[PDB]
Amino acid sequence: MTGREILEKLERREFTREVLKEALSINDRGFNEALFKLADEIRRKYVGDEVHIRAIIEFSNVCRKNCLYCGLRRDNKNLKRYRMTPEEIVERARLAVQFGAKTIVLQSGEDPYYMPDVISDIVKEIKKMGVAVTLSLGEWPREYYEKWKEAGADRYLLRHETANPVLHRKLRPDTSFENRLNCLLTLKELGYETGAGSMVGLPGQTIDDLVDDLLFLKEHDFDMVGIGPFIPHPDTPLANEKKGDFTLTLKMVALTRILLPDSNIPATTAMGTIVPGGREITLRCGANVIMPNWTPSPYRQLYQLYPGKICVFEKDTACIPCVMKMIELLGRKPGRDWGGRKRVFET
Ligand SMILES: C[C@H](CCC(=O)NCCC[N+](C)(C)CCCS(=O)(=O)[O-])[C@H]1CC[C@H]2[C@@H]3[C@H](O)C[C@@H]4C[C@H](O)CC[C@]4(C)[C@H]3C[C@H](O)[C@]12C
Ligand SMILES: C[C@H](CCC(=O)NCCC[N+](C)(C)CCCS(=O)(=O)[O-])[C@H]1CC[C@H]2[C@@H]3[C@H](O)C[C@@H]4C[C@H](O)CC[C@]4(C)[C@H]3C[C@H](O)[C@]12C
Ligand SMILES: C[C@H]1O[C@@H](n2cnc3c(N)ncnc32)[C@H](O)[C@@H]1O
Ligand code: MET
Ligand code: SF4
Ligand code: FES
Ligand SMILES: [C-]#N
Ligand SMILES: [Fe+2]
Ligand SMILES: [S]
Ligand SMILES: [S]
Repeated sequence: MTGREILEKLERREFTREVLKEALSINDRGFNEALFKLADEIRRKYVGDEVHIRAIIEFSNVCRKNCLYCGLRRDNKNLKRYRMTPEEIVERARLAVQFGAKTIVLQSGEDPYYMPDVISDIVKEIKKMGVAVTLSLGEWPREYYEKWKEAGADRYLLRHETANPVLHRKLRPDTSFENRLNCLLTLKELGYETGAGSMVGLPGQTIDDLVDDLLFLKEHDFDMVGIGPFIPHPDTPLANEKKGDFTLTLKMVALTRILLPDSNIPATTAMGTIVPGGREITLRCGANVIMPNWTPSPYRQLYQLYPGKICVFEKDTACIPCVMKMIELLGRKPGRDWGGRKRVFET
């Protein structure tokens, strides 16, 4: 199909595998810009001009897993490990609420020390502040996810990473795509707003894999989708692999918006890392959420999922005002409420 025919089918919501594979395989600049324009317009029509701010506190870099791409993998001995205390986490969350954050995201390595009861206590304290709480702690038993929901957690971010089960198992040797999906379905059944999403440009990943990632996200109708390029980390087995391509990752964001028009889609930190200004571009091609770093020094510099992570050298209250300025220079508006998904039911 020509690029014009693909766009026509995308505008008519004819989301066949062939259409998605062709959209990802055409590299014509005119096609790409029309695709970005379509996703930008779909975003504006369904989710409006508000860009929702989710303040992230990366509260521990301890991890029991050994994912091949991740700088926090347990075999990396070239890393100072840290754990914030529950009081530090709660008071850091309070400072973010004082700065205007309406969602607090708690993210960590899979660190058993807090699980499940310390997390529940922290969540209860933060919920007293009248904000949304999102957890991103990895794979844990249903009993833990249930305790955290009863403590008040609203959302859970568990990126599916890759929908190809063979690749998933080789990159995440402790677990499987089957377990990852089971976790996501459990999270949805418990009432969380649930976030999935993948990396783009993983070693061995093909365009057919990316199409499957899109169809996976569409199949389960996730409330949030977090997408970013793979960035190789020197202290991992993938150190010598190529980084993911920014334009291809941006096309995945755009297609995700076109497929899931009312979903919440961040312009991820990784997008800001591989290309200067990458998050701002992504907010104009389908994304509607930004997640400023609210981890305090001296820990912020130690949460090294991939190298070059932006925000590391800024003062540690800098990132919320920075994204507020970003939203204004983009001609967008701050989110007024918690920014939960607002479903538009269609046909
Ligand atoms: C800012 C630059 C270059 C200026 C430009 O191409 N803008 C057209 C008007 C030209 N001007 C009126 C400024 C000069 C005319 C008088 S003059 O005689 O001086 O030429 C333009 C050129 C291509 C544009 C992107 C693409 O679309 C894809 C995508 C569409 C989304 O929806 C919004 C995001 C995104 C990334 C766009 C952003 C931005 O928009 C770009 C970079
Ligand atoms: C934390 C300290 C001390 C006072 C305090 O503890 N203040 C709690 C405010 C709680 N809220 C944010 C919920 C109020 C929102 C009311 S509002 O009318 O905005 O809806 C206060 C004093 C001055 C406040 C900044 C400035 O003002 C400029 C700017 C306004 C933006 O907008 C939000 C970001 C920013 C940087 C502000 C952040 C923060 O707040 C500051 C630092
Ligand atoms: C928290 C999210 O960080 C992403 N993540 C982890 N390691 C990398 C990397 N090297 N490059 C890009 N993204 C990564 C995963 O998608 C993970 O779920
Ligand atoms: C720090 S990676 C994100 C949180 C969790 N460890 C996961 O892999 O899903
Ligand atoms: S991706 Fe998450 S689970 Fe895997 S090593 Fe990194 S922190 Fe641990
Ligand atoms: S959030 Fe923008 S540079 Fe830190
Ligand atoms: C992540 N943003
Ligand atoms: Fe993220
Ligand atoms: S930042
Ligand atoms: S920013």
